[PDB]
Amino acid sequence: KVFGRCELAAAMKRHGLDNYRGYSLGNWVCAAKFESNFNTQATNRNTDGSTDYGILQINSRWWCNDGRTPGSRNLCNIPCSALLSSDITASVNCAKKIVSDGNGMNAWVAWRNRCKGTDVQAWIRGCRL
Repeated sequence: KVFGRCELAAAMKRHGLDNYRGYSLGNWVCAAKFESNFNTQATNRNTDGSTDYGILQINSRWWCNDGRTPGSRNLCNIPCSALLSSDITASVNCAKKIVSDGNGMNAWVAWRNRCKGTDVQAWIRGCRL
């Protein structure tokens, strides 16, 4: 499913993501924008073998099991395909574990290169929330 900007903002807030570990909504919506372009099915294969999956391009080396990343840790205890669903629940619950890991939203390289320190408030601007 390709979400619309305020449609995803409302789903992320609904899932506890507005201000989860201090990251206003705006940060999370800017992160999904540049990671996947709001598309729950987007997948990307990194140069280390692993593959990135879903709305928040969650990586198969640490966080989910995709059966083709040797040495992977599956810390969110989930098959990576649960992350592609049109229901963002699994993606949001995994992202909550990743932001808590010590480095916040810096885990997401497009958040720190493109979002971080921008008027992430603009990503939720005309929305009924």
